[PDB]
Amino acid sequence: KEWQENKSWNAHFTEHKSQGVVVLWNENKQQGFTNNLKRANQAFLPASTFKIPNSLIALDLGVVKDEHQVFKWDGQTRDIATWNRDHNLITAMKYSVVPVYQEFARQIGEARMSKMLHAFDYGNEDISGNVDSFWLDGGIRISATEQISFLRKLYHNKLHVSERSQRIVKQAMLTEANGDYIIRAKTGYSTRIEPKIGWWVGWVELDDNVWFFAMNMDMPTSDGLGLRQAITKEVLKQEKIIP
Amino acid sequence: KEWQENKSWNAHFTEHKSQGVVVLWNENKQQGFTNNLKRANQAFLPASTFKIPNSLIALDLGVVKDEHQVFKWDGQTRDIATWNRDHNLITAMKYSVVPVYQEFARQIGEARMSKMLHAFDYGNEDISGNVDSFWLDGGIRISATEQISFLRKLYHNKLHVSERSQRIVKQAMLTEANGDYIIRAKTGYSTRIEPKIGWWVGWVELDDNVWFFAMNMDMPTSDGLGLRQAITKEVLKQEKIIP
Ligand SMILES: *C(=O)N1C[C@H](NOS(=O)(=O)O)CC[C@H]1C(=O)NNC(=O)C1CNC1
Ligand SMILES: *C(=O)N1C[C@H](NOS(=O)(=O)O)CC[C@H]1C(=O)NNC(=O)C1CNC1
Ligand SMILES: [Cl-]
Ligand SMILES: [Co+2]
Ligand SMILES: [Co+2]
Ligand SMILES: [Co+2]
Ligand SMILES: [Co+2]
Ligand SMILES: [Co+2]
Ligand SMILES: [Co+2]
Repeated sequence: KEWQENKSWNAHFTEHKSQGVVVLWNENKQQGFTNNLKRANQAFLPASTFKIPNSLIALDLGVVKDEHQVFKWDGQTRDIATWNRDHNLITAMKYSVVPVYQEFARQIGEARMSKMLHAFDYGNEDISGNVDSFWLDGGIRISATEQISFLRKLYHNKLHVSERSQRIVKQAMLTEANGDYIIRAKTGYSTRIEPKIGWWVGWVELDDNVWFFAMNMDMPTSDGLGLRQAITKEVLKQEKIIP
Repeated sequence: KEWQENKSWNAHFTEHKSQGVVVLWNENKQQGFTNNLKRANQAFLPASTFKIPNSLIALDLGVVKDEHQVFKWDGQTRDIATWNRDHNLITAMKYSVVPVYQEFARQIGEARMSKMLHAFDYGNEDISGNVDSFWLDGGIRISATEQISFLRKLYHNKLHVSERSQRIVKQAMLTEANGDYIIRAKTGYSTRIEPKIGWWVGWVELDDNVWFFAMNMDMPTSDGLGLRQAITKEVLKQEKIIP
């Protein structure tokens, strides 16, 4: 996988006063682009972007039966209001409801977790730390370019889980759709261990191609979180991928 | 299935110089609403809304392998320019490419098609006419209320085809998605037999409920086609289903 540098995209980071990386993979051409080859390959904690593999494993093992199964709020009031209510896989992804995913992780267990992440070739494949938080403050790392490798397999149903688990997760990833494009993606925010960064990884489906993407950026406070999507879209617009 | 009448929705037809019906079903409450009870139960040719069951049958029998298989343009130039190109299941639904679905129907054949439509309880279950056009100018008829019953089964994976088939077709029905709702639906326009009518059928998925919809409206010319979605959405908005 060759990655071409296109530094012009820095204008969209510079302009919004930020630092980060966007990586793009054109599936038809089998060609990648990024504004920063080095940061493209730097490995960070995935945080809530871990919800993709975690969902896949939970489904494949039967921890999650289907996307309608309800995970009842455990009654503990937390900082984010949308977390304080019953959820299913679709809403748990949408609102990035960590407790629901920590419970999945505990049920998966560390042996099946580790074996699954080897099968997925996910990041550095290291789950050291708590079984229910390693992807937040444990030993797992993944780079932007590794997110794309992982996501390309998901897209083509090539991960070592059932096709059904893959289709369900790609349904749960649905973020936006209109008559020009479909975006399936997952955000994240790694606060718990420096450096604080925001992630957005996914792809955009066109009629006759797909463009995978993974971006991360410095995120000292929650106030810049909207820039994850906003900057990614600025780059997609520049590259004529979306209107 | 009980239906309440709500005549106030007629203002959205009237203001657009139109006549038709919108039928809504609230899944959590198991209640239906419509502006016109009679027309809600009046059965019409399904035209392009038949691509939903046709897709399901074609996938279940392996006539279509999956949503990436390419159906090469047959080289015949037709009125609608988007048809004169290669397609897959996703784009063939999106651009409502009749000739791709006529090939499906020919390969499915009369005997399996009839069995499938009985299994589906699809309208009057009658496939009289050409095997490659009966849903356009043959004997099959379905009402908007019957479209809802059928779609509810699809939603719940209860049709007598594989779960896989139903998931692929629901993916292909994807029309719009955002932070507030997802719409999965299919348009149609029945022109070969009077009365000329436009259809839009599908559902809207919310965080905690799903609202099914089926609408048809008189359509003397193609210049009114956008009203299908526009009127439906005005109903949806009036009922606070979407903002
Ligand atoms: C993901 O990275 N998460 C979960 C949630 N996701 O929102 S988003 O980034 O997908 O929009 C909030 C941010 C992040 C965290 O979970 N970070 N915080 C914590 O887990 C709390 C316990 N220490 C703070
Ligand atoms: C569906 O009902 N079709 C196919 C295409 N539909 O687009 S939409 O209604 O989903 O937006 C065009 C309209 C319709 C027809 O096929 N209509 N007519 C015919 O196929 C023949 C009679 N003139 C050609
Ligand atoms: Cl989908
Ligand atoms: Co390995
Ligand atoms: Co190892
Ligand atoms: Co190793
Ligand atoms: Co493929
Ligand atoms: Co109105
Ligand atoms: Co169900």
